[PDB]
Amino acid sequence: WMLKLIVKNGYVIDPSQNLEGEFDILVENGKIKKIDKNILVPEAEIIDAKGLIVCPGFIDIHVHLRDPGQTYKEDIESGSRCAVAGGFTTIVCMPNTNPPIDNTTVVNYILQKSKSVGLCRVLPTGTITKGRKGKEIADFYSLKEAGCVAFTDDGSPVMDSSVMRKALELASQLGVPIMDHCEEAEEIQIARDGILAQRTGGHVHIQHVSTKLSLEIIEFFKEKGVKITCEVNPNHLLDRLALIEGVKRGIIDCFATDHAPHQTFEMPGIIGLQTALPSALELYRKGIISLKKLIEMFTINPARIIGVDLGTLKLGSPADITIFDPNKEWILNEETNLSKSRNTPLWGKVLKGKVIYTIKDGKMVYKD
Ligand SMILES: [Zn+2]
Repeated sequence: WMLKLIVKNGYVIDPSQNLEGEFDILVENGKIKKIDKNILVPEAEIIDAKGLIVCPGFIDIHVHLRDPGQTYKEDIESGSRCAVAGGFTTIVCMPNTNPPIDNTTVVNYILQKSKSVGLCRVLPTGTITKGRKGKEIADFYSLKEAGCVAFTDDGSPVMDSSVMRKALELASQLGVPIMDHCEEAEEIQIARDGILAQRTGGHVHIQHVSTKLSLEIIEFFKEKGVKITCEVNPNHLLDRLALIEGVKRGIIDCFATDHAPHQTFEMPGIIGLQTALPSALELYRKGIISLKKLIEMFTINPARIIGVDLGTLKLGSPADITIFDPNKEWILNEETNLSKSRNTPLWGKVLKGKVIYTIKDGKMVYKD
């Protein structure tokens, strides 16, 4: 027990604050006390981050932890392990559990398991409808009391478009976002949500986008000031061409893995938490985005979507810090796979860029 951590000698990047440079970080009592050149204080753990990139803990707003219900595919513990090894200090879990996250009991189980694992923050989402069934609007006042940070029906989508409408109405008084899509229909669903979003004032977040029209559609509503955001999974990216384009223009707000543990295979998609970064770094290596923007899409933008004050290194914030070497080579296989599943096309490829430390509330929760 010392209360004090110094991360010396790394390149700090904090897009939230426009901060970039060779700084040291003083961490004190869970929280960030100082950023400055050349720091030394008695009574502190030093971490030599020379050569490495130091930035806010990544946040991922789209993960399937499969818990309860399908914990052979994955569960809160192995999911949290994946997460911290991939530089994530907060993951948002989706409600297509069994039983589904539609009552406080399940919320409360998920928070409890979470505190016991100890590794990263898990924030619950609630379903939009009771039992995700499609008919009745769920109890938002109480699920948000209990700790839910978004509502979604993940893998049934509200076709009944006046349900979706009530969802956005209530979402907007409670100040939480509605998430949609997963599994010309895509474009029509996105335009419906945008239209419905502007009328209601509610924030809609689009979870899958696959075509140039959809991006243009979202981009249209965004310039009209509609509160509509979207994500792309960076393991996807290797018109798939226009997705790369929309990351460029800044139309896609954040990366989110849509970590999707499967045991049989033969939409369904793929595990992702441990490979997101080397993935996203490929775009940086081919010059599609800078390092600032790539960190932006893992930190502050996702933070802003689910409205939590994370993803910064503001003096005060919780010391949620990721430290990575963008140049280190490693291979996802049995040796290094921390997921209970195995389902990603990246298995056995050489990936480039590995997280070296993950710090949450000032405690080390992962070390290489
Ligand atoms: Zn999903």
